[PDB]
Amino acid sequence: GALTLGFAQVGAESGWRTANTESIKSAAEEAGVNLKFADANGEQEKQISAIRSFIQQGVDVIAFSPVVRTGWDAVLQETKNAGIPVILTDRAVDTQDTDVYKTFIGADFIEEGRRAGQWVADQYASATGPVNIVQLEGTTGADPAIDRKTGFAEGISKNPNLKIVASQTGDFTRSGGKQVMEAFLKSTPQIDVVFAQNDDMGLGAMEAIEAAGKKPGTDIKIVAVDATHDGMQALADGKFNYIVECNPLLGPELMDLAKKVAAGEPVPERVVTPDEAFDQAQAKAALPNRQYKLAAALEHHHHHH
Ligand SMILES: OC[C@@H](O)[C@@H]1O[C@@H](O)[C@H](O)[C@H]1O
Ligand SMILES: [Zn+2]
Ligand SMILES: [Zn+2]
Ligand SMILES: [Zn+2]
Ligand SMILES: [Zn+2]
Ligand SMILES: [Zn+2]
Ligand SMILES: [Zn+2]
Ligand SMILES: [Zn+2]
Ligand SMILES: [Zn+2]
Ligand SMILES: [Zn+2]
Repeated sequence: GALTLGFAQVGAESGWRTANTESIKSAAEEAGVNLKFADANGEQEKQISAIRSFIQQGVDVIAFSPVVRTGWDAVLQETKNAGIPVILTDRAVDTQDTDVYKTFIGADFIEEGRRAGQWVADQYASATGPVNIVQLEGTTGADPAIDRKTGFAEGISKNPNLKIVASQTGDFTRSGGKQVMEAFLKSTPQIDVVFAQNDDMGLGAMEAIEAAGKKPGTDIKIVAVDATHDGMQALADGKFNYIVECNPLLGPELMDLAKKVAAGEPVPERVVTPDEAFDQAQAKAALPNRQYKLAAALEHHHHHH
């Protein structure tokens, strides 16, 4: 007889996601929250069905990661009508209604993108010729994909030699990143750098660079967002060049907010998780007690009131 939480996950498309799923499950047990976890498997209709199912179960609070910004109108009005508060985690919505969710816990995707773009720009400062950028876009319609594109675009904007000569969705998967990169290796001859919006896509792209007998991290540079275990290991080994952290360990704050919310306590409208970036040497030093350092970084989150 404790707080009942219903979480509707996107799927398990990346390492970041699988880390997030573990953080949400583990944090619920330690907080003593009755979690009703649901895996949509990368399809919005199954997140919608899961949200509708949580109302019929009579849960105290609902939380989910909006796979894509649009198509939640009705489900959020059903929750507002049912009186179940809503918390958005790691992805935002595009809603035409007033007070449909309590707060959004996530990172500043535009700055994750800007920081990545400004690194490419800082590296190719003395370039006397053009520098060819390739871009592996995340799931079409997802809040981080749009924002990271817009951000990266701005970081690049202050250097005319940088040109995104190609850009295409890789669905935030390793397989998806491989396909699009092998397809780019055909269509584009000169590729200086690839900007993966999720290091799983950049890992698939790294396999495709190796498969086409080219040295990733030397011949073609890779810069990605997330800083997963595998992503961070590649950077530490020299296969990647720059990584911008997106912290998956929301579990603990998601519970704290779920309890505050459920008891009618005001919570800030935004909870922005921090970010940092690593070159190769930094990746080496950052790998050791990683999950402790990440949990420490989240306690330094900030609000927008
Ligand atoms: O907040 C970001 C999160 O929603 C994104 O989802 C994951 O697909 C991807 O790796 C990650 O960047
Ligand atoms: Zn576990
Ligand atoms: Zn409406
Ligand atoms: Zn308001
Ligand atoms: Zn956004
Ligand atoms: Zn691992
Ligand atoms: Zn960190
Ligand atoms: Zn706080
Ligand atoms: Zn505050
Ligand atoms: Zn801020």
